[PDB]
Amino acid sequence: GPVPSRARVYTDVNTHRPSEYWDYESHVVEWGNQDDYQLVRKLGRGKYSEVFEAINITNNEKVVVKILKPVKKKKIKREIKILENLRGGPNIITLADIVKDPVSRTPALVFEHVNNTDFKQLYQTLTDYDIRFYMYEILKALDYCHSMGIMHRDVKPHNVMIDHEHRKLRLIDWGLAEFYHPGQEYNVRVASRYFKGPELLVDYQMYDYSLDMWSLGCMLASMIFRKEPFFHGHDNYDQLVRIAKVLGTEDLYDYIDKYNIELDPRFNDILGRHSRKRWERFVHSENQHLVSPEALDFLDKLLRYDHQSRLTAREAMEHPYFYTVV
Amino acid sequence: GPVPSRARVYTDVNTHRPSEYWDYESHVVEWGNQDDYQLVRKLGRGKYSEVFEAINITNNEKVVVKILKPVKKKKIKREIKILENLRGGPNIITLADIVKDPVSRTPALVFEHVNNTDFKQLYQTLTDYDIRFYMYEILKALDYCHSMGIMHRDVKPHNVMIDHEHRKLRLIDWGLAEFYHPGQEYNVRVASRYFKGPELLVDYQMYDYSLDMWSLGCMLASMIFRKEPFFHGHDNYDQLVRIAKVLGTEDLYDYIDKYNIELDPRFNDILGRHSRKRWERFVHSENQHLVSPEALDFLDKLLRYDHQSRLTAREAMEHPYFYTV
Ligand SMILES: CCc1ccccc1-c1ccc(CNCCc2nc3cccc(C)c3[nH]2)cc1Cl
Ligand SMILES: CCc1ccccc1-c1ccc(CNCCc2nc3cccc(C)c3[nH]2)cc1Cl
Repeated sequence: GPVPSRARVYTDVNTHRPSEYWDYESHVVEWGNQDDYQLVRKLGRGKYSEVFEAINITNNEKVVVKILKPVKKKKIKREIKILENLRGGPNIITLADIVKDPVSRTPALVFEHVNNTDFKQLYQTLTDYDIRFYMYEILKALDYCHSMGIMHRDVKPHNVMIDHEHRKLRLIDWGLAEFYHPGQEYNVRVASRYFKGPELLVDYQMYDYSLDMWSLGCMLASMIFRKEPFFHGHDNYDQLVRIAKVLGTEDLYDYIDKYNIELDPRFNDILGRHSRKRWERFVHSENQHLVSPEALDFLDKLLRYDHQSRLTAREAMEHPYFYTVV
Repeated sequence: GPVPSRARVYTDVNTHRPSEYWDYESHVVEWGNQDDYQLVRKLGRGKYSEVFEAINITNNEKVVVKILKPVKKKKIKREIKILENLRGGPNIITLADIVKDPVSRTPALVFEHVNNTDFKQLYQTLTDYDIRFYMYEILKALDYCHSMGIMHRDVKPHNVMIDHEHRKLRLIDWGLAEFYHPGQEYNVRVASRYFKGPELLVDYQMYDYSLDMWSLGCMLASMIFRKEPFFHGHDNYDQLVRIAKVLGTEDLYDYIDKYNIELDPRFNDILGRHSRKRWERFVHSENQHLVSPEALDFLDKLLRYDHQSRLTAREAMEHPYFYTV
């Protein structure tokens, strides 16, 4: 069978905590009355949910309301427990209330309001500094949640809300997040296709916080290279082929051999043979103003097949790419 | 109604600053992970907090962890905003971190560590110069926080930490501190009984930074006269009577008339009639080595009913009592 693996950081943080912290199945959720909130408008379609801007009628303050499609109660309890655990952490969306509408009884989560800037227009205005600044803000959220024994497992631009005017960033949608327990075998059907780490694609279940660092590397590459998404798979098997066209097939075999991973036969006719590309090959006139030796070195240290070799969020924060940020 | 009043110094310092500075209710607090700190032992206890000795495991440095009993979230936000605004100011306790334990989720504040010398231990070995030196250190903290538009509102010896060996002083516990806005009516249920200014006791809500100068006067009187506390009230109403036994009832009526203050009927049977006492009376063989004409003149200029008449922290720093520091 496969060789076991464990996180290089925060390995035993849940092991040394009482069961109340990580046993979400035994958590008692107190559902308040949603009558204190009036829905204003739809903001997005969540992930088995719908996100709204709303007004808290008791104080005239705007809030965000996430209405959950009750597909699995265990998953709702998980997201609530994680949100309660991380409540108030740096750059984490703040859970303010848990409510149900009296007639519908639909589970709803109430959050701190975020005034989302439309980035599809300011994507061209972004500077090298802005990318370094916001990448550091995401790293503060990840080092915090990882320290709290939680893996986000769905890091992607859609789950990062930015209020550019106030330079405020929040990591949202903790619906796929899980508690990290060393040696635990997790479901690989997590994250979004373009952001899935190689561990998920080769069905290596004993992954950790490092999965979020791969996803972060995908985001960085798409931003500095203005190539969205960076690895454009058309299905989960093709996704590994898109990564192999950049990282090469030699290092992929080294990875699968290191962990004694059995490669699915579906890869047989599609994987091929690919050279390891230089990161400099992706620089062009439209993106050269966001690229630097520091940025390419940092990206190279995140986008590694081997989940154990990737920088942790704390190591990433010490990289020279961030020497110019506060 | 009562006659309005405003501070003689730093009146408009908050008016000329954006709302982000003084609007603590809109401040976003980032609660870090307390796992970076290991609690060693309990140091001190407060009315709504507990102070523990701790170690920061990431750098092996001792810190102080103040664990807050979450009675009111608005008050926690206020103390944090004020500590962030004054962070690094002279003789102000330094907020190092804001954390919560993963399982308890109890708000905790992380401060610099102070090797506190006991208040009763140094008491007998204190010189006239030591009192002048440390009073000047408190004044640096007050003139600074007042300049930053903040009233401490709980000045007392328990909130002053001193490392005598290193001649280091810190003004602590900003849990009752508030932002000064000219014309604002504040809650009078602040400070500790013995240190409450007359304005609080007569329910005059439009007070300012001068409240801290009354409290400082109470501290200096207890030190130079070796009489702890100086105004020993047994309740908030009796506290005004104890001040009246020293300052006299004539000047108390002049004060309440000047500001058109309605005196609570609870004062009717207890206030009585009292002469204005001379400060020289409180001098005795056990305290004469810490008393001087300069000290009495300075004290007389702090312990005044009229909050507008008391010396400001800046004026106090220019007093002849400090010419030797
Ligand atoms: C300069 C930041 C950056 C650096 C590097 C790579 C990507 C990005 C980046 C680029 C754009 C965004 C903004 N994404 C918004 C996501 C989002 N809007 C919503 C509106 C309504 C509802 C939801 C769920 C929403 N969800 C976030 C990020 Cl983190
Ligand atoms: C009469 C006050 C006075 C007038 C003039 C000059 C100095 C002082 C003075 C001011 C402060 C102290 C020392 N107070 C210690 C306070 C204190 N320790 C703590 C230890 C643990 C926890 C807490 C909250 C603590 N809180 C002693 C003195 Cl002598």
